[PDB]
Amino acid sequence: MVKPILYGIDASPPVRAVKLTLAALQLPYDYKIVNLMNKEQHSEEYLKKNPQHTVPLLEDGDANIADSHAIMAYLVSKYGKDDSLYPKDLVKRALVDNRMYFESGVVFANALRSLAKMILFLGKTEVPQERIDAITEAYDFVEAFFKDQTYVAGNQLTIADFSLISSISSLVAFVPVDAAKYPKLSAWIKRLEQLPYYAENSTGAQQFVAAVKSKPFTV
Amino acid sequence: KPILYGIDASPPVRAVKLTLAALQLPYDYKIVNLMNKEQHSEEYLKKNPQHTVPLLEDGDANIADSHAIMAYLVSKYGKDDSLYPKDLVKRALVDNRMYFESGVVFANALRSLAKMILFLGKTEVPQERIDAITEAYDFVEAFFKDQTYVAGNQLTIADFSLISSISSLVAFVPVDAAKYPKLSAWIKRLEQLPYYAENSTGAQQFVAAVKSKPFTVVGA
Ligand SMILES: N[C@@H](CCC(=O)N[C@@H](CS)C(=O)NCC(=O)O)C(=O)O
Ligand SMILES: N[C@@H](CCC(=O)N[C@@H](CS)C(=O)NCC(=O)O)C(=O)O
Repeated sequence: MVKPILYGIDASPPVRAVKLTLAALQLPYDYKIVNLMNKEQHSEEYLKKNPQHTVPLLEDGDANIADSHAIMAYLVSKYGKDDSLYPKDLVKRALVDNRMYFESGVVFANALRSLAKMILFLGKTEVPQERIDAITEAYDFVEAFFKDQTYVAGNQLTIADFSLISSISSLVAFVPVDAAKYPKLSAWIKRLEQLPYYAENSTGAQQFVAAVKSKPFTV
Repeated sequence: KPILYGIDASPPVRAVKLTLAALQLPYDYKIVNLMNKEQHSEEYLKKNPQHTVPLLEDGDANIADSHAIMAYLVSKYGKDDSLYPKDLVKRALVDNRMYFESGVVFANALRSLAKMILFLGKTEVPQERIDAITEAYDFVEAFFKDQTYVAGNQLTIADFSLISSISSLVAFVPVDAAKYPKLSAWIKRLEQLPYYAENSTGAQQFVAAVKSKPFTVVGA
């Protein structure tokens, strides 16, 4: 009976996407803190587990999986007692995959990580307008995802919603979501806030926001 | 036949083209010229509001994102799963490497620089954009260990994803074969595939487009 181990810290958006998924699956697991501020991802012990020095990492028995999106797909496929969260139908799965690849690059790499690195790590107090533009571009794209639908990848909650909420709920540290401009995006956030296990995201999202607010900058 | 929307110079388009060739799946190819802003036409925006390529239409289905498209293609049309294994541990590694490509390689290192130079008319590139490329090469060199592919001992769609972007990044930073012997050997391995010209043709066009827009790098 495998109980997996998750490595991470709650402030990290992709770690929170995996925390939401584990909670949705009601799957017990051990959680090991990798304090990124203590540069703990660069330890010799952790670099053996993950040469990319990133979190989250999941150890599942003898398996070692990095990347929140790979981890979430793996978790649902192995332990999911239905497949609503990651449907087996190929066209619907492709939409969930598409939305997670979108989160990986357009949201996380291009908008979030870039700006967070500048502010939280490099101590910059001025950032170019393009870093703010990356954020509003992401919001604009996600607003358009909804159409006549409730969630980012269909009419059911999927791991793509967990992926995208983890980062969008972090980006609001930099640019709050204008509810008038983004009504569908705002409603979707409100909907997810009502999940019984949403604190697996909101606690760390609030920590991320607090860390960002303590490092002011101009543009 | 499936329909693929793209242009050969685009890296993620070329990852899909490689996949289609590997699968021997005939398709209609519709060229969307990005330099002429054809992705912003009323008709293309209807098909894909993100105005991106590649886009695949298959019957009444629509799939965007090269990595989503490739996984779908192998799972739907592959005669076996070698290019995208059904085993969950093996699949997770392929997924991991494609997610890595999408963010660390494509969004962070390639698209950033290419948009600046090719589309936005900038000639001054911060040293940070060059650092983002060498970081990527360092990460990929480390994937191999004793294996010959990025996601295990057999060719997978993760190889097609990473070669499409790495073969474009050399426009900016040629791969030092002394520093990156495994990455170099892997490129040479893929170059042997009978259908590799589905990547090399457009990669050369990408390189040519970059050489036509001279730039300098700024920063210690
Ligand atoms: N998109 C990747 C992101 C992984 C990532 O970059 N995690 C950051 C924390 S938000 C990290 O580990 N930074 C530590 C480092 O790069 O050294 C995923 O979904 O897992
Ligand atoms: N994550 C996507 C990237 C798609 C993408 O950014 N495509 C570029 C071409 S390299 C594009 O369509 N640019 C046109 C635009 O954004 O308007 C994938 O793997 O397919």
